[PDB]
Amino acid sequence: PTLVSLLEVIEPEVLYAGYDSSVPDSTWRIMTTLNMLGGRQVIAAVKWAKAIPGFRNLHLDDQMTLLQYSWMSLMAFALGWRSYRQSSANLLCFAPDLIINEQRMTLPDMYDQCKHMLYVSSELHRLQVSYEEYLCMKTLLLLSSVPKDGLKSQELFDEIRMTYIKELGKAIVKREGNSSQNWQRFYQLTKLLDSMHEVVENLLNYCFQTFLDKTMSIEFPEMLAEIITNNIKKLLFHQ
Ligand SMILES: CC#C[C@]1(O)CC[C@H]2[C@@H]3CCC4=CC(=O)CCC4=C3[C@@H](c3ccc(N(C)C)cc3)C[C@@]21C
Repeated sequence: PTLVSLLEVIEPEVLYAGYDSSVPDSTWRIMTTLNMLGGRQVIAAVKWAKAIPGFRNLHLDDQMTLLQYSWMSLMAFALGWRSYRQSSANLLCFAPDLIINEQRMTLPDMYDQCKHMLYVSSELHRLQVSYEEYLCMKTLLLLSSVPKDGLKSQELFDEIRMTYIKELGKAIVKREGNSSQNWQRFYQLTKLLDSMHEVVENLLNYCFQTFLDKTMSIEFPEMLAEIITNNIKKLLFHQ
């Protein structure tokens, strides 16, 4: 079996959000629903990553560090892919039952958040990215940041990232070109991967949880310790 065929088989199914359209939309209802769906997608990202060949032989500390640094990137990228594929990049397709149409986008705070995710979709559309390219690109997002002080098994990590870079290469060559166009396309796709760092930067500035949510989650002694208690190398193909 080829390596991309194995990526295809472990690719997560698309989850429903459990949003009901029988109530008028509100920003609260959508964000609340997205909170639940986002937790579920993280669980599915971990399960996917744990079956990535190479990656899965890193110590768990390395695997968990990589996931910590990349889960938002992976979810925004797959969101981008879904939106491109289901709606030709017209609409943000969080889930088959939760699509942000032109009207939901005028809801308070929707445009500002969504415009960053719609950028991913529109780039996949502009570049006409193939499914095999997408699978390899998405694995590379898992391997796109490391601790400043290095992983436990940095040498293995290097080997694994290089094998998925070469896999991306093989997906571009299959899709097509007469030499100049393979390298142009490699340039373009690796620029998109780089730009995912900036997408995630914007997306991290949004509200994770409220005070009510925080209060219900934690016992007071533990929150106290947190209060008393008051680095990352972004791997770039291009400077
Ligand atoms: C509209 C909107 C919006 C956002 O606030 C910004 C990016 C969304 C994120 C992208 C990546 C993402 C892709 C999806 O498929 C919707 C799920 C999703 C989200 C949302 C989310 C909510 C909670 C978490 N936690 C608790 C693990 C993770 C993701 C909502 C995000 C943060």
